[PDB]
Amino acid sequence: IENVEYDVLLERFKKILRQGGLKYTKQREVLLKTLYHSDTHYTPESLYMEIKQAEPDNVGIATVYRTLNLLEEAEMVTSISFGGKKYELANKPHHDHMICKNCGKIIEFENPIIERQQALIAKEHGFKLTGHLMQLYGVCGDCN
Amino acid sequence: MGMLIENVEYDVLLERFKKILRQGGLKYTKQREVLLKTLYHSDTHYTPESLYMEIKQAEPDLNVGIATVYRTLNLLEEAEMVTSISKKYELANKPHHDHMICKNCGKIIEFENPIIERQQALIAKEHGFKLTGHLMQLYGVCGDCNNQKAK
Ligand SMILES: [Zn+2]
Ligand SMILES: [Zn+2]
Repeated sequence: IENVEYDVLLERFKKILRQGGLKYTKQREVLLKTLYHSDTHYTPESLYMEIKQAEPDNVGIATVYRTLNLLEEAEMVTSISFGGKKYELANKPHHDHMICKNCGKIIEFENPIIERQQALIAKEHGFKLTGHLMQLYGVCGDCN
Repeated sequence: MGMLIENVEYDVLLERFKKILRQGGLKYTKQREVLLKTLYHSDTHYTPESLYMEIKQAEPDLNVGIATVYRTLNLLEEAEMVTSISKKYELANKPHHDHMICKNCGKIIEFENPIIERQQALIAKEHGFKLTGHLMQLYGVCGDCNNQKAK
């Protein structure tokens, strides 16, 4: 079972870097991995001090600050100021999708009874729910 | 339909097909890719001949050969990605659970929820679709990881 959200994020980060003439270095890999895996919301300073403590490889604060800006610009992370900006992964609300296997037709939908059961499932297992992915597959009326 | 949604279950199938080919020392070619794509995007239970003829009609530029059609089907059958009768083939579409993933430690919880299942059947009926499958992943942070740095 692969984590689709993480796989998507990692490919998008690499796509952006290839487009900017930049390499997927071990510094950049640990930065994205830290922001995805940690449940602490970092400032550029605390992200830089955290990676210093976990990986004295590198990595300087300039590299941290440029990588956060590339991520925010791409809307892969969101920042919030309050008095150093704190960052977290973007979890923009999105619709779910049903896809016709035969013609590729895509129908968007959102269902509040499903939404409510998804929060209940997280809660039954002690999880804090942060995102979801839900696709339905079938054959549309015109293809059938 | 103006929207780019990657079909996750199809990508999982293609990755498994790539794994099989690499195991059998075969290159992942456009000819082999179009065969898996035809099996998935159709309800027909093809035979090697009818699958050859369908690809010839739909993608004549690729010139997919009959030897490649049999060889690929035999490879997919040995891997249990397809089942056959007498031969006529059907892609395996085995029941599966839904999964919840901790973003920090990566632990996975498998689950099924009957309320969600019923809503999925109603959604499909409301749009005149015949439901054949689904995929649902929930993302979150487990009780061991909550407010913790990266494990
Ligand atoms: Zn259709
Ligand atoms: Zn965890």
